[PDB]
Amino acid sequence: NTKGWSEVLKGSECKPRPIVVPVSETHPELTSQRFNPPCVTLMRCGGCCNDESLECVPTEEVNVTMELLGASGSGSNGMQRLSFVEHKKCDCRPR
Amino acid sequence: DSNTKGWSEVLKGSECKPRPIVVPVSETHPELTSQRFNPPCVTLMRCGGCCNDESLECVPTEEVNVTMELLGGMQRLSFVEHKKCDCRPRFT
Ligand SMILES: *[C@@H]1O[C@H](CO)[C@@H](O)[C@H](O)[C@H]1NC(C)=O
Ligand SMILES: [Cl-]
Repeated sequence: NTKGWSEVLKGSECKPRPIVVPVSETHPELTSQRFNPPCVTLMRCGGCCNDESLECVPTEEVNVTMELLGASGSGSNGMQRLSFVEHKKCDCRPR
Repeated sequence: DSNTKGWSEVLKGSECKPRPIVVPVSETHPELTSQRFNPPCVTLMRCGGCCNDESLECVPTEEVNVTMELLGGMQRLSFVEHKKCDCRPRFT
């Protein structure tokens, strides 16, 4: 059935939301290597602000460590614990 | 550290599966862009994640309509959501 307006609004608000991001882009300094999985889900600020002059931006972040399959010291396949920025709070702030 | 995601959780979060994504209303219904909506966007379930093999793409294998109320008075707009996904050979 139909989603009511309150539910629709709550689903479009500026808040942290999961987003799939390429791991290489989160760690550009780890060059000449591949990551498995090559993508991760990170909590990032997302949604719509009620005004064209506002953007949905983080007001609180956190670092989280994820174990991925990447490269070892020899460039072989090996596990890597890497750190990622997640957003914990967000706000509609002027540009 | 209490905030450490392990191998399995990492793999699970990478899956080709339906994921919530924010979509602007004006780029879904291009027949009503002469109007602003409150809210100006919606969350739709859409397929994403990444496949084991670069020659495959994460595509929807099941699709359903969802209706939502939005302020113009109040209007019902219909959207397509993805309920199932699969990695399929890339289309040429
Ligand atoms: C994450 O840790 C780094 C230390 O390198 C720090 O600079 C950053 O502010 C931390 N994030 C928060 C807000 O916890
Ligand atoms: Cl793709």
